[PDB]
Amino acid sequence: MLKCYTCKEPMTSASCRTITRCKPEDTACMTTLVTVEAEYPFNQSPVVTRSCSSSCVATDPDSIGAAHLIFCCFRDLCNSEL
Repeated sequence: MLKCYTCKEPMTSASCRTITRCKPEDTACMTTLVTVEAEYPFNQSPVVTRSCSSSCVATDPDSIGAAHLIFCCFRDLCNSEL
């Protein structure tokens, strides 16, 4: 199945690289790259949240959930970055 480096939940400033198995219907990975930071908890390094997706597309509609950069792919662990 589709495997993407998705962590548990958006809490740790970094170290968000865990091999997670996506759903059978999904065939693409999604990543939210955001350097900006509001208030703690936080760190010197940037923060991102990778999650499974069934349609890799780059578009910033509302971006209310800090969805600035959207990096998606169609390969397991296409990116081994934080």
